[PDB]
Amino acid sequence: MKIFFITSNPGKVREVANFLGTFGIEIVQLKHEYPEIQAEKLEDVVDFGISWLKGKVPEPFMIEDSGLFIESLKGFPGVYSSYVYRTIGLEGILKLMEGAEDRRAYFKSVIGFYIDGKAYKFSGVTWGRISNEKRGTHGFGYDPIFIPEGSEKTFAEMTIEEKNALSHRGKALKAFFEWLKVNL
Amino acid sequence: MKIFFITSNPGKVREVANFLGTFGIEIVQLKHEYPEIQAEKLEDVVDFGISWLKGKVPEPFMIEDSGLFIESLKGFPGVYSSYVYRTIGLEGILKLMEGAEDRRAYFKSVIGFYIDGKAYKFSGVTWGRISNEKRGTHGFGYDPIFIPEGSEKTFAEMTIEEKNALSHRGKALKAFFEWLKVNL
Ligand SMILES: [Mn+2]
Ligand SMILES: [Mn+2]
Repeated sequence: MKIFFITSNPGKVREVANFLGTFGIEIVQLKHEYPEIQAEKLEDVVDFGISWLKGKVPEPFMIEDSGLFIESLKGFPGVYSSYVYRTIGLEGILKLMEGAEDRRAYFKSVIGFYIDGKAYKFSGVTWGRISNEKRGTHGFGYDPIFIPEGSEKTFAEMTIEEKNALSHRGKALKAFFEWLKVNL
Repeated sequence: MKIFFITSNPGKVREVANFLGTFGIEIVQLKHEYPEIQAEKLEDVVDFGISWLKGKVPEPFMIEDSGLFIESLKGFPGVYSSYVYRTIGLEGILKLMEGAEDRRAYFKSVIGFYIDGKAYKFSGVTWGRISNEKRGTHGFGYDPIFIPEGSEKTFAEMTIEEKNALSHRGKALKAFFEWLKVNL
């Protein structure tokens, strides 16, 4: 089936099309701007985004929101991971964490799917630590400094397949797929 | 005249009621949640906020949005100053600016006013530098580490009167007042 993915993030599109492609699902990206509200949880951003988008883009469609929540920084940058990456970047994060006892953190992803007048959400979380130096060229954003608990490579040192297997977005996708299998 | 100020920030209410009180204008705070969109300019946040609020709160009303834009950090934290203050705080800023050549930065404030079916905006900007240590107990947020160009005190070391005289919010208020005098 064909699902329109409303996003302007090339990275997210690669990981998503790739994962869902495996199961014969066609993902077509469509850059259509929508408002992402300031909120404490990604879920609120997804809900509002889908509410605003319905009727303005082709169906069925999906959108995603994700972020890196760092414990020592009280969940920061979290929901505003994108903005923070663009302004202070990885350097900005590493500097904020120089001599940080615990570099524990988690990545969260929320997928909103709209179809037949109804919206559904799927999420996945993955903990890890912030490396001390960048590493890798794959992925995007904070992938170069995030080591998912259960390995020694950063998201950036993994292939799309290797990432979707441990990543937060990988779990949201698995969850979202399970749902599709049972409803469509 | 009576103007309802939709906000949950005690600080902003004090500076605003105080300034406008001087001219015989009654400011009544009303905590009513509204969506603040993620955007590059405060003006966009104000526009969307007023659009959503009209019809849900008493008129006439105003809302404000403001932020600290630090040059060395590419305008960060800017629009998300509130969130950043709550998570990494002043310490987080100072750490990001240790050994920063230029500590130049500016505070911006945007006031949205709705009345008779129409919305109007007023803004004010004020440059300065980020001090090396906190200072003062007045004000709120980043006031303890911001020294407005043209003095040696931080916003926190000033009284409400002294702040409204140099502050970014003080200018938005003057602008907003000039407008009132000419229209009402
Ligand atoms: Mn987002
Ligand atoms: Mn705001």
